[PDB]
Parts: sequence; structure tokens; C-alpha cells
Amino acid sequence: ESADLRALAKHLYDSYIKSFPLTKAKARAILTGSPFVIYDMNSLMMGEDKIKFKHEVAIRIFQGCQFRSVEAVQEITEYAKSIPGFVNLDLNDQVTLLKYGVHEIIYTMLASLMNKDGVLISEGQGFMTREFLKSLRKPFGDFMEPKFEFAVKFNALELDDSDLAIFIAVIILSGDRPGLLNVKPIEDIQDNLLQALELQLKLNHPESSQLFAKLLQKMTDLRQIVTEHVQLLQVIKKTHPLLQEIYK
Amino acid sequence: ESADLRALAKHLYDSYIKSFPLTKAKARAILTGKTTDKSPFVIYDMNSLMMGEDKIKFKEVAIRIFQGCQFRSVEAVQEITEYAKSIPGFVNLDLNDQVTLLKYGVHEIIYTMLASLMNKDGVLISEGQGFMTREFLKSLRKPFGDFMEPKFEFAVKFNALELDDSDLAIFIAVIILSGDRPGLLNVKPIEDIQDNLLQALELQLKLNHPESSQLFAKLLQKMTDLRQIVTEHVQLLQVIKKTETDMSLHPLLQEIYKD
Ligand SMILES: COc1ccc(C(=O)n2c(C)c(Cc3cccc(O[C@@H](C)C(=O)O)c3)c3cc(OC(F)(F)F)ccc32)cc1
Ligand SMILES: COc1ccc(C(=O)n2c(C)c(Cc3cccc(O[C@@H](C)C(=O)O)c3)c3cc(OC(F)(F)F)ccc32)cc1
Repeated sequence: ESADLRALAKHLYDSYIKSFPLTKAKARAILTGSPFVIYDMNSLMMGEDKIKFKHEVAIRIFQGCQFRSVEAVQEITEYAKSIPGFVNLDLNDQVTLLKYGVHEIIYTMLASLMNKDGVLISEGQGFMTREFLKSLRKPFGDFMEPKFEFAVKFNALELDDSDLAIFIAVIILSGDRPGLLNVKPIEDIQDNLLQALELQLKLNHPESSQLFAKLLQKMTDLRQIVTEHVQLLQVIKKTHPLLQEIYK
Repeated sequence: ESADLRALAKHLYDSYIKSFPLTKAKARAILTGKTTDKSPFVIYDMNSLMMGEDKIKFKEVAIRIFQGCQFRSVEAVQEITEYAKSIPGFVNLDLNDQVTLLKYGVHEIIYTMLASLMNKDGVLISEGQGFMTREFLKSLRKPFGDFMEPKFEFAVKFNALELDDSDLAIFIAVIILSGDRPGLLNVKPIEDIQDNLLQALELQLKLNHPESSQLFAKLLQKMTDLRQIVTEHVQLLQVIKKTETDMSLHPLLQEIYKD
């Protein structure tokens, strides 16, 4: 019934607002008419004075990137549990859906903070030019570049938060994660989410044909770059004890 | 609102179940004979000890008891570290403090979780499939004949409170979020979180144990016992480092063992 799908869509959007402090609406405002910009080395070390952070440079930026991801994982976990029927699944399965899902969702939402020329950082207090990041030493200079390419493609679909809120729910409820014990309910929820997302895209983007389909195709792009992302970390194993424990 | 607190109690229980595979519930079942779980091999002498390698999954004996148990400590730290990240606000804190809160919280959380595996006669070992008796341990060599006994005495006193895993989960969190740790940069946001956790604990206790007069207060005092356990532990550890310089401490434990 289209009435309840519209309710599901509003429920998730409200939960997403609570779970994610820096919305896409907010990020896009900041990128388009003031956050300190980081375009080279001098601007960076200036930027710890302006925007306060935690305790060489290529590695320091990589690491602080992990910090944020751990922060992100908690936001996604908290959002995940507001998905109807999620907490009711077998606890191991919830843990399995998150394990394989948080990456795909992080890159999805990193797209909201990026454009052609760089990426907002630190709750949007900052902006890191895309040029400075590729200026970084091999292989560091090559880490965020593949994401920039995915983001600009992805942002071309002109999704808003209310779209993204359902979309990422769909990501979490993937019935093909290894090690799932009871896939019936997982796929039951996903189809519901898929319905809500199909209607949402229609009402919210009437003039955009088959956007639903085009969006589902991007989940190919996501899983590809997630694979390629883990293998890029697994050439930086070619490189505290509690810190490595907090970030494993 | 009470409703915000129950929600926090549930979230914490939920992560606790996800991060610690041997709950107190599983452990009380093994320790009584419940047919939800199968029965442990008991070790009480060197002979029983020695078929236990054939029986249950796993250099003289008292040393590699201490070594086996040592690597078990490491795994626990990882789980507590895993648990800590689920604590609303913990990973947003300053990174130097996160390390700080772990550095001091972790042993107070071990002996709390280790109590779950103990009775007045011994301790489950090897994920539950073993049971090493108190006496056997107390009878080990001159230095290694005093490791476990104080944790036994705490565990006996502590298990008196009759907490379950859903209580422990909040209380384990209150331990981590201790602003009074040495070297904390921003004590203040730490204490807004603990202030909240303690509110959650209070409610959870009053509801889960509606007859246990002052369980909350009584439970906060048990943090006193915990801190004394850690100090006797650490100093007795430096004996071993000097008795047996052939013996190595795992680095993650060695870093926690600072100050
Ligand atoms: C809910 O999902 C997200 C929440 C936060 C963020 C976020 O702020 N990030 C930003 C701005 C970034 C980009 C970035 C670049 C340089 C330093 C960064 O760390 C600090 C400055 C920070 O952003 O707080 C962050 C980011 C990277 C991340 O790891 C990666 F995706 F690469 F696997 C994860 C989250 C990241 C992204 C997704
Ligand atoms: C809350 O997290 C945990 C706390 C304790 C344990 C745990 O299993 N332990 C057990 C059963 C023990 C008890 C024990 C005694 C002898 C050998 C042991 O190790 C092997 C043989 C095993 O566990 O199978 C384990 C234990 C001891 C520890 O070191 C100490 F803190 F005491 F210095 C640490 C953890 C220990 C696991 C998780």
C-alpha cells in the first residue's frame, strides 16, 4: 500500500537526520555559498590551529581518516537499528549486515561531502582540495582519487537525504552477505525498502526516468571500489598498541 | 525520560552480547549442570592437567598456565576495546583520551568479567570446556601461587550481588567512562557520558532487581575492590619479569602496563 511506503520513507528520513549530524543538504550549502580550505602544506598545518583535531603528513591524514570512519560506523549502527525489523533479526545476522555494509555506506555518504575539487572534512569545518590529496606520496596520493570519480558520477543523480535515507537502508539489508543465518526476513525487509525507494524516487524525481534502476546499478560501482579499497589498505600493511586495537 | 535510559540499556546489552562470547548466562549454565550446555573437564592436579590437552582445546606447568592465560587476556582486551566503541560517545572523544580510558579501564573490566566465570571453587577455562579448581591454582609455585587467589576473593564477594549480563553491560561501560583517570585531556565530556551511563545503571538496577536495596550504591563501591586488585596484580607482575627474564609479555599488555 502506497500509504505505508510513504510512512516508511518518512520514518527512515527522520531517523537519518538524527543519526547523521552533517546531512547532504547541509554539506551542499557549505560547498555552494566559511570552511577553512586545505590546498597545500602550509594551509594544512595552519588548519590544526583553526580546526582542532587529534594527535609525517601523508600518514597523518590517512590515519585521521580512519578515526572518522570509526565515528561513521557508530552513526550507521545507530541508524541501522531504526530500520523496522532490523533489531528483530538474529544478532549474528545484524552484526553480519553491518560488517559488510558500513563500507558501502561510508562511500555513499562521502559522496555527499565531495565535489570535483575536494571534500569537506571535520563536520564541514574544512575542505580538502582534491589536488592536494593526489599531491600526496605514493600510494597515499592515489587513495581518495578513485572515490572522487565515484562521487562525481554518483552525485550526478542529484539524490537528496530523503532518497539516501531509504537507499542506505537497502544497502544494509543485503541478503547476500557471507555468513547470514536467516535470509528470509533480511530479504523480506529489503523488498519493502525497495518498494519505498521506488516510490520515493518517483514522487521526488518525476522527470528522472528509471532513476531507481540507475541507482541500483551504482551498487555495482560501490562494491567494486570497496573491494579495491580494502586491497589498497592491504598494501599499507607494509608499514599505538591500543590505537591499532581501536582501529582494526 | 526513563524511556531514553531503557533504550541506552538495551543498546549496551545488545553490544555486550555481540562483543563477549562467554556471557555470565552461558557461564552459570555450564557451572551448574544445565542441559543448555555440556559439562567441563575439571583440572585439580598435574595429572588431570595433562590429559586436558587431549580433552579440551588449549616449559613447566605453572609458567605456561600463566602464558596461556596471558594470551587469553589479550583477546579480552580486544573484546572490551570492541565493546567500548559501541558506547555512545566513546569514539567521538579525543583520541588520546580513548587510549587513556582503555589503558586503565581494561583490567577493571577483566576482573569483572572473570568473576562471571568463577565460583567459590574454581574458574571456567578454555571458553567453558574446562574448569580449573581454586586449590590447584593456589598450590602453584612460590610466585604463581598468588596470581588468581585475590581475583577469587573479589569474584566471590562480587558475585554476591547477583548481577546478570544486562546489568554488567551498563556497569562495564561506567568503568570505561571514568573521568578520574590520570592524564585525561578533556575530563568533562567523559563525565557527561558517565553521568548518563550511571543514570542508566540506576534505572536498570531498580527495575531488574526491584528488591535489592541499594544495589546501585553497593555496586559502585565494588569499583574500590577492583582498583586494589589491579595494583596487587601489576606489582606481582614485575616479580615475574624479574624472576624469569626468559619470559615475554605480549606488547599490547605491556603498553596497557604503563605509568
Ligand atoms: C556516515 O558516513 C560518513 C560519516 C562521516 C564521513 C566523513 O566525515 N569523512 C570525511 C569527511 C572523509 C574524508 C577525509 C579526508 C581527510 C581526513 C579526514 O579525516 C578528518 C579530517 C575528518 O574528516 O574528520 C577525512 C572520510 C573518510 C573516511 O574513510 C574512507 F572513506 F576513506 F574510508 C570515512 C569518513 C570520512 C564520511 C561518511
Ligand atoms: C571480560 O573479558 C574477559 C575476562 C576474562 C576472560 C578469561 O577467559 N579468563 C579466564 C577464564 C582466566 C582464568 C584462567 C586461568 C588459567 C588459564 C587460563 O587460560 C587458558 C588456560 C584458558 O582460558 O583456556 C585462564 C583469565 C585470566 C586472565 O588474566 C588475569 F587477568 F587474570 F590476569 C584474563 C582472562 C581470563 C575472558 C574475557
